[PDB]
Amino acid sequence: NGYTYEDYKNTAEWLLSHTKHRPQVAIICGSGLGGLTDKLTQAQIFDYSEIPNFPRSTVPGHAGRLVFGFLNGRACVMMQGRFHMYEGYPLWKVTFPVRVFHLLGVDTLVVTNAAGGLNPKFEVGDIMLIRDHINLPGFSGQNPLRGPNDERFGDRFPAMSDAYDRTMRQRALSTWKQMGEQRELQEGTYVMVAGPSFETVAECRVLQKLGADAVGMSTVPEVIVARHCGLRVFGFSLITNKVIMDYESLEKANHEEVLAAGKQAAQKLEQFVSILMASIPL
Amino acid sequence: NGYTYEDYKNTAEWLLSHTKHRPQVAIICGSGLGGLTDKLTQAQIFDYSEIPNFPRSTVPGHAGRLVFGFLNGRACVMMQGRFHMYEGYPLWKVTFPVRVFHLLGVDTLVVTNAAGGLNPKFEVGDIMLIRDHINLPGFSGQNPLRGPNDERFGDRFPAMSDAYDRTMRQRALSTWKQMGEQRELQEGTYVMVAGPSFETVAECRVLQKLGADAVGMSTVPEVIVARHCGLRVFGFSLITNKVIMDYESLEKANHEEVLAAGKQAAQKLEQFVSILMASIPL
Amino acid sequence: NGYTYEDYKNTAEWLLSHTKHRPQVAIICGSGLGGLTDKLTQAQIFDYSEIPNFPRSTVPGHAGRLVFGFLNGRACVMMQGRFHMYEGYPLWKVTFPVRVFHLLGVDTLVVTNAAGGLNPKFEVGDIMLIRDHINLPGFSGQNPLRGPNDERFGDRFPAMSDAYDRTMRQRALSTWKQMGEQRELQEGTYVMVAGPSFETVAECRVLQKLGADAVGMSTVPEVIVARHCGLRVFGFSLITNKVIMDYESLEKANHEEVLAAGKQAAQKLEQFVSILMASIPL
Ligand SMILES: O=c1[nH]cnc2c(C[N@@H+]3C[C@H](CO)[C@@H](O)C3)c[nH]c12
Ligand SMILES: O=c1[nH]cnc2c(C[N@@H+]3C[C@H](CO)[C@@H](O)C3)c[nH]c12
Ligand SMILES: O=c1[nH]cnc2c(C[N@@H+]3C[C@H](CO)[C@@H](O)C3)c[nH]c12
Repeated sequence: NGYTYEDYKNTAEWLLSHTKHRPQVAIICGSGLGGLTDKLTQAQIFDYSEIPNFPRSTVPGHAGRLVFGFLNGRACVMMQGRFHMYEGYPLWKVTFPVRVFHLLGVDTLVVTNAAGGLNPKFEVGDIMLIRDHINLPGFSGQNPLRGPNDERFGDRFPAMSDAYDRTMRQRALSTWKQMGEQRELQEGTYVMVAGPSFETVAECRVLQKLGADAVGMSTVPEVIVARHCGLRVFGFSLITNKVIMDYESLEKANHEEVLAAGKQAAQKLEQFVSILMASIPL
Repeated sequence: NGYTYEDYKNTAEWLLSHTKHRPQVAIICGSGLGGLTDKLTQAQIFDYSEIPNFPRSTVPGHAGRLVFGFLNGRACVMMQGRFHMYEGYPLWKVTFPVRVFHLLGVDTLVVTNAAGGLNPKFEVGDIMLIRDHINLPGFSGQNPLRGPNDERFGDRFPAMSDAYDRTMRQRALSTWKQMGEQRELQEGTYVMVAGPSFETVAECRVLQKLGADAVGMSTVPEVIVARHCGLRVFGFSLITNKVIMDYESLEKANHEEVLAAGKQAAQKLEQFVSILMASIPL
Repeated sequence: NGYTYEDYKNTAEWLLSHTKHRPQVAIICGSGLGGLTDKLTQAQIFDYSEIPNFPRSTVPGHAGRLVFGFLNGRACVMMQGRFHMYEGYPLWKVTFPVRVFHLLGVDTLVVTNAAGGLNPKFEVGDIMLIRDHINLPGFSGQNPLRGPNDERFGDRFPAMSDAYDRTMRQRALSTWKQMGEQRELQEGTYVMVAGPSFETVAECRVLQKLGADAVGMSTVPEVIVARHCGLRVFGFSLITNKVIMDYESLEKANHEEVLAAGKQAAQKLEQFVSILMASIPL
């Protein structure tokens, strides 16, 4: 890890003194879910590039910013654009924001992402609540906590079986009932793979066999660091596509489709997250 | 990745100006399959050591060369000796040749390798056509595309479900029928593991459960980079041994046997590849 | 690998000339199993910090020492405190001791560790004999042998199917019978995961499906290097806890419990190892 405790502190103190905003809930917007930033009131923007020690974006779209403000009663801080392992960032960089959020006073982390559907019941447009995750990179050594542990953040061996807040998931099923939607709020296990290339058929079959319902290349690391911090964690995935499971199919997974699905099912998530804010304690 | 686009370009331009040969098909010879180089006509050799930016071989046999020429009508370029992750090379080095081939004008990549049999039907000597692969290293982060993506080569999120050319596999089943062989042309999923040590029984059982038919420690990376390039991909494995699946057995997997199997079933592959060249378009 | 053959040699020669002790059996004490060092007679201690080229401990407890001496007839060398991948050490550092032991004249390696139970029959306190292992980090590239192979230590492609000495496991079942214990000596497959965070429910389910009986974040690397050396290998795990397999449970895996289980079932292992020494040849 190239960051010392002081680096986290310095980044927090800098932000704290550059905004009157004191966020309680940190929200990490997934792919095509950055619209959430529009609903924040008294929205103050910060380009990642101007924040000390922040991993400087590469060239996806060169748009990486932190937006503080209020979302339906809650003082938030939103990450529009997240860092992925496939871009070359080590996990201690990818999850650097999470630790900053913690020293800023945040106690809740909401993570969202786009994902391929492994569970055959899922349909494009669906919203899967994350009850658990399978951290494939972590089994091999790619765990954001690798390296010496700093007592100030958490313990050497944090548990993850209770990573996704039971309460918040129940309250989300409610908020969705109040939404009065045709499709029900899906729920399942999110498996993380590094990517960036998409899975082959044999691979989708493996991920299915392992018991995963959705697959993506992010989130798990932020969640582990969050939990290591003491943060309350709640999150969901937007099934942007059904991963190919047979060799007869003549369709391929593509960034085009994923962005399109994020485009249409857009505002639906935005409502759900905004309304969900009320369900979050303080 | 320690290579810039220019490095690939410089290596291509260098080769291009050191040979009148303009290959269309790149062939990566697996272990004990390097004999294929003998059939090339007007064969021009290049030691890896003399090619700019090429990963310099270590000490397997210190023999690593690029052979240009013609193989049954097709202008080829053969890699006799390939780079493996277990030797310490990062994947961006292992797959460096593939990108060079592309800038040289190659549009087809034929990859061959030796492998352990996971599918109990397979027998030593068998030839498994690769219909799909399971990229275990990739799930964890060891994917040759990790790091910033260069638009000039391909897209950020290339698909792999269609990685192994459907057409070429069918035409291979034909060419094998014309071969009039006792044993049929096997076909299945190749699982890549880093090695270098051989699998334990519990591990073979895992690889079996995942649905893999053959296991090796190469290929998948070259295939991913190839596909990322736009290359047509076709390849096969020579089952050099049946991986141990029970604890009663008193036999161990060894490099001795693998080389021996490659030695006898040698020329059989050489015919198949040479004849297969005619099946490859232009 | 940052170590040259000479570094191993220099460390061996240094130890050899700083102790009259010439160990035959190397013992790696797992978590809360370091008590084994108490039974050594004519016990000579060496802090890792004073041994040339030894990975210098971080801050777990700052206690990392090598203890030479005799354990029930056998000239031993015990590692009290082992190096783990999750601390940031690359595997060539983690397993550095093993190669030193070999050049010191050791021909047997006994490895012990604490582990979570995956097999539902296992109970806290149980002692699982290791018949085989699943090396998840290794499939991805995290194998201690990665990098050039030094002929002087072993071969490029060592086998692991016969890694855990058949004979010694049988003799251990005997020694346990002579122990006259209520519970029988368990036996099974140890799966290694990098950690440091504990598994989630979905993950435990995966490890179960793969056929693992116990899970930990060590051992496999030392075993692979040992086997690569020619060392006889025998080892066991102390089931310090039953990993959570259902979402209804309200208990979490914690370092507290693991240490406690190691605390009570302590001396039981110490007897077993001490008595087992007699079963080890020479
Ligand atoms: O089929 C899939 N496999 C793996 N990840 C995704 C995702 C998630 N994100 C979306 C994004 C690519 O379009 C990349 O960062 C991965 C959507 N569909 C799939
Ligand atoms: O049983 C096996 N397990 C994993 N790989 C192989 C291979 C493939 N190559 C062959 C070569 C070792 O002999 C090394 O580079 C791996 C053949 N048999 C097996
Ligand atoms: O449930 C478990 N999962 C993974 N490893 C362990 C272990 C083994 N060691 C014990 C130690 C943590 O308490 C750390 O180095 C891992 C005990 N229980 C479990």
